[PDB]
Amino acid sequence: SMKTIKVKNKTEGSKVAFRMLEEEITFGAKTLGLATGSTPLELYKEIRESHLDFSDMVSINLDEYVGLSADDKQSYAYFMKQNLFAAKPFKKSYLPNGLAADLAKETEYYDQILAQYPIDLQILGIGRNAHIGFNEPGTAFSSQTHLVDLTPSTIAANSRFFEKAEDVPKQAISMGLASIMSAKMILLMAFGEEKAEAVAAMVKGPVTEEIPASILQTHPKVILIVDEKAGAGI
Repeated sequence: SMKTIKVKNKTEGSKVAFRMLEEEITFGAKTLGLATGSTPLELYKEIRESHLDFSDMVSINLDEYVGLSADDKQSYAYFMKQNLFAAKPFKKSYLPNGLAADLAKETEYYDQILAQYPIDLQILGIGRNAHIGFNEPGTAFSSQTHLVDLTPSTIAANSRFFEKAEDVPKQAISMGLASIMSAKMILLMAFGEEKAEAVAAMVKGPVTEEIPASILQTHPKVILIVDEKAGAGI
Protein backbone atom coordinates (compact mmCIF):
# COMPACT_ATOMS: atom_id res chain seq x y z
CA SER A 1 0.00 0.00 0.00
CA MET A 2 1.25 3.44 -1.08
CA LYS A 3 -0.90 6.46 -0.30
CA THR A 4 -0.01 9.73 -2.02
CA ILE A 5 -0.53 13.15 -0.43
CA LYS A 6 -0.15 15.88 -3.06
CA VAL A 7 0.89 19.29 -1.67
CA LYS A 8 1.58 22.78 -3.09
CA ASN A 9 5.24 23.00 -2.14
CA LYS A 10 8.03 21.84 0.14
CA THR A 11 6.87 24.04 3.03
CA GLU A 12 3.38 22.52 2.98
CA GLY A 13 4.70 18.97 2.55
CA SER A 14 7.10 19.46 5.45
CA LYS A 15 4.20 20.59 7.67
CA VAL A 16 2.17 17.53 6.68
CA ALA A 17 5.22 15.33 7.48
CA PHE A 18 5.50 17.00 10.88
CA ARG A 19 1.84 16.37 11.75
CA MET A 20 2.18 12.73 10.66
CA LEU A 21 5.34 12.36 12.72
CA GLU A 22 3.64 13.77 15.83
CA GLU A 23 0.72 11.35 15.38
CA GLU A 24 3.01 8.33 15.10
CA ILE A 25 4.75 9.35 18.33
CA THR A 26 1.40 9.83 20.08
CA PHE A 27 0.39 6.32 18.97
CA GLY A 28 3.53 4.79 20.36
CA ALA A 29 6.41 5.14 17.88
CA LYS A 30 9.73 4.80 19.65
CA THR A 31 12.39 4.37 16.97
CA LEU A 32 12.75 6.79 14.07
CA GLY A 33 14.72 6.36 10.87
CA LEU A 34 16.04 9.76 9.70
CA ALA A 35 17.12 11.36 6.47
CA THR A 36 19.86 13.69 5.34
CA GLY A 37 20.14 16.06 2.34
CA SER A 38 17.95 19.08 1.65
CA THR A 39 14.64 17.17 1.55
CA PRO A 40 14.01 17.00 5.33
CA LEU A 41 15.47 20.41 6.26
CA GLU A 42 12.19 22.31 6.77
CA LEU A 43 10.75 19.32 8.63
CA TYR A 44 13.75 19.36 10.99
CA LYS A 45 13.35 23.12 11.52
CA GLU A 46 9.71 22.58 12.47
CA ILE A 47 10.71 19.83 14.89
CA ARG A 48 13.42 21.98 16.50
CA GLU A 49 10.75 24.66 17.13
CA SER A 50 8.10 22.19 18.33
CA HIS A 51 7.09 20.60 21.63
CA LEU A 52 8.18 17.11 20.52
CA ASP A 53 10.31 15.25 23.04
CA PHE A 54 12.61 12.49 21.85
CA SER A 55 14.13 11.72 25.28
CA ASP A 56 12.71 8.17 25.42
CA MET A 57 13.24 7.51 21.71
CA VAL A 58 15.95 6.11 19.47
CA SER A 59 17.02 7.44 16.07
CA ILE A 60 18.88 5.58 13.34
CA ASN A 61 20.46 7.29 10.35
CA LEU A 62 21.10 5.66 7.01
CA ASP A 63 24.72 6.55 6.29
CA GLU A 64 28.13 7.88 7.33
CA TYR A 65 31.20 8.71 5.30
CA VAL A 66 34.16 6.39 5.72
CA GLY A 67 37.07 8.19 7.31
CA LEU A 68 35.19 10.98 9.14
CA SER A 69 34.73 11.30 12.90
CA ALA A 70 31.36 12.35 14.30
CA ASP A 71 32.91 15.76 15.10
CA ASP A 72 34.04 16.40 11.53
CA LYS A 73 31.94 19.19 10.04
CA GLN A 74 31.46 17.18 6.83
CA SER A 75 30.05 14.15 8.65
CA TYR A 76 26.41 13.11 8.67
CA ALA A 77 26.69 12.91 12.49
CA TYR A 78 27.50 16.64 12.53
CA PHE A 79 24.74 17.42 10.02
CA MET A 80 22.25 15.68 12.30
CA LYS A 81 23.57 17.51 15.39
CA GLN A 82 23.21 20.91 13.71
CA ASN A 83 19.81 20.26 12.17
CA LEU A 84 18.11 18.23 14.89
CA PHE A 85 19.93 16.66 17.85
CA ALA A 86 21.37 19.79 19.46
CA ALA A 87 17.81 21.14 19.88
CA LYS A 88 15.98 17.81 20.26
CA PRO A 89 18.25 15.00 21.51
CA PHE A 90 17.20 11.33 21.51
CA LYS A 91 17.77 8.76 24.25
CA LYS A 92 20.25 7.31 21.72
CA SER A 93 21.08 8.31 18.13
CA TYR A 94 22.87 5.83 15.89
CA LEU A 95 24.96 6.47 12.78
CA PRO A 96 27.61 4.20 11.36
CA ASN A 97 31.11 4.62 12.71
CA GLY A 98 33.08 6.12 9.82
CA LEU A 99 36.30 5.46 11.74
CA ALA A 100 35.62 1.71 12.18
CA ALA A 101 38.79 -0.35 12.17
CA ASP A 102 37.07 -3.24 10.38
CA LEU A 103 34.37 -2.10 7.95
CA ALA A 104 32.89 -5.61 7.77
CA LYS A 105 32.46 -5.66 11.57
CA GLU A 106 30.79 -2.26 11.32
CA THR A 107 28.26 -3.32 8.68
CA GLU A 108 27.41 -6.38 10.78
CA TYR A 109 27.11 -4.20 13.89
CA TYR A 110 24.68 -1.84 12.14
CA ASP A 111 22.51 -4.74 10.97
CA GLN A 112 22.34 -5.92 14.57
CA ILE A 113 21.37 -2.42 15.79
CA LEU A 114 18.50 -2.49 13.26
CA ALA A 115 17.38 -5.88 14.62
CA GLN A 116 17.63 -4.56 18.21
CA TYR A 117 15.76 -1.34 17.38
CA PRO A 118 13.34 -2.01 14.48
CA ILE A 119 12.32 1.32 12.97
CA ASP A 120 8.71 2.44 13.48
CA LEU A 121 8.79 5.38 11.09
CA GLN A 122 11.44 6.04 8.46
CA ILE A 123 11.71 9.52 6.85
CA LEU A 124 13.06 9.20 3.33
CA GLY A 125 13.80 11.24 0.22
CA ILE A 126 14.32 10.13 -3.37
CA GLY A 127 17.24 10.85 -5.69
CA ARG A 128 16.94 12.45 -9.11
CA ASN A 129 17.85 9.00 -10.49
CA ALA A 130 15.52 7.22 -8.01
CA HIS A 131 18.27 6.32 -5.60
CA ILE A 132 17.25 5.71 -2.00
CA GLY A 133 19.89 6.71 0.58
CA PHE A 134 23.26 5.77 -0.96
CA ASN A 135 21.67 2.86 -2.86
CA GLU A 136 22.17 3.62 -6.54
CA PRO A 137 20.65 1.94 -9.59
CA GLY A 138 21.76 -1.70 -9.70
CA THR A 139 21.65 -2.18 -5.93
CA ALA A 140 20.20 -5.53 -4.86
CA PHE A 141 16.81 -5.34 -3.11
CA SER A 142 18.27 -7.90 -0.68
CA SER A 143 21.06 -5.54 0.40
CA GLN A 144 21.67 -4.94 4.09
CA THR A 145 24.19 -2.49 5.54
CA HIS A 146 27.11 -2.26 3.13
CA LEU A 147 30.12 -0.32 1.97
CA VAL A 148 29.28 1.97 -0.95
CA ASP A 149 31.65 3.60 -3.39
CA LEU A 150 30.48 7.22 -3.75
CA THR A 151 29.60 8.37 -7.25
CA PRO A 152 32.23 10.50 -8.96
CA SER A 153 29.76 13.41 -9.10
CA THR A 154 29.29 13.16 -5.31
CA ILE A 155 33.06 13.05 -4.73
CA ALA A 156 33.53 16.08 -7.01
CA ALA A 157 30.81 18.02 -5.15
CA ASN A 158 32.10 17.06 -1.70
CA SER A 159 35.71 17.85 -2.65
CA ARG A 160 34.94 21.58 -2.44
CA PHE A 161 34.76 21.17 1.38
CA PHE A 162 38.19 19.58 2.04
CA GLU A 163 41.87 20.69 2.22
CA LYS A 164 43.03 18.36 0.96
CA ALA A 165 42.23 15.82 -1.82
CA GLU A 166 43.55 12.90 0.27
CA ASP A 167 40.98 13.88 2.93
CA VAL A 168 37.87 13.52 0.74
CA PRO A 169 35.86 10.37 1.59
CA LYS A 170 35.46 7.97 -1.34
CA GLN A 171 33.10 5.57 0.45
CA ALA A 172 30.18 5.44 2.84
CA ILE A 173 28.71 2.83 5.19
CA SER A 174 25.07 2.72 4.21
CA MET A 175 21.85 0.96 5.13
CA GLY A 176 20.75 -1.21 2.17
CA LEU A 177 17.39 -1.53 0.46
CA ALA A 178 16.30 -4.55 2.54
CA SER A 179 17.43 -2.62 5.64
CA ILE A 180 15.30 0.39 4.76
CA MET A 181 12.27 -1.72 3.77
CA SER A 182 12.13 -3.19 7.31
CA ALA A 183 10.56 0.04 8.68
CA LYS A 184 6.96 -0.37 9.84
CA MET A 185 6.02 2.87 8.08
CA ILE A 186 7.89 4.92 5.49
CA LEU A 187 7.26 8.57 4.80
CA LEU A 188 8.82 9.54 1.45
CA MET A 189 9.04 13.25 0.68
CA ALA A 190 9.70 14.46 -2.87
CA PHE A 191 9.79 18.07 -4.04
CA GLY A 192 10.54 19.85 -7.31
CA GLU A 193 10.53 19.14 -11.06
CA GLU A 194 13.95 17.48 -10.67
CA LYS A 195 12.27 14.56 -8.81
CA ALA A 196 9.31 14.06 -11.18
CA GLU A 197 10.89 11.37 -13.37
CA ALA A 198 12.12 9.38 -10.37
CA VAL A 199 8.73 9.62 -8.61
CA ALA A 200 6.92 8.36 -11.74
CA ALA A 201 9.38 5.47 -12.08
CA MET A 202 8.93 4.57 -8.40
CA VAL A 203 5.16 4.56 -8.58
CA LYS A 204 4.33 3.35 -12.12
CA GLY A 205 7.34 1.43 -13.46
CA PRO A 206 8.33 -2.21 -12.98
CA VAL A 207 10.02 -3.33 -9.76
CA THR A 208 13.63 -3.44 -10.93
CA GLU A 209 17.03 -2.73 -9.38
CA GLU A 210 17.50 -0.09 -12.11
CA ILE A 211 15.10 2.07 -10.04
CA PRO A 212 15.98 1.57 -6.35
CA ALA A 213 12.81 3.40 -5.21
CA SER A 214 10.60 0.92 -7.10
CA ILE A 215 10.98 -1.55 -4.19
CA LEU A 216 8.72 0.81 -2.24
CA GLN A 217 5.82 -0.48 -4.39
CA THR A 218 6.03 -3.64 -2.30
CA HIS A 219 6.11 -2.04 1.16
CA PRO A 220 2.93 -2.45 3.24
CA LYS A 221 2.82 1.16 4.52
CA VAL A 222 4.45 3.86 2.47
CA ILE A 223 3.08 7.37 2.36
CA LEU A 224 4.31 9.60 -0.47
CA ILE A 225 4.27 13.34 0.21
CA VAL A 226 4.90 15.05 -3.09
CA ASP A 227 4.52 18.65 -4.29
CA GLU A 228 2.88 19.47 -7.61
CA LYS A 229 6.14 19.61 -9.58
CA ALA A 230 7.46 16.32 -8.20
CA GLY A 231 4.06 14.67 -8.63
CA ALA A 232 3.56 15.75 -12.24
CA GLY A 233 3.92 12.19 -13.59
CA ILE A 234 1.58 10.42 -11.13
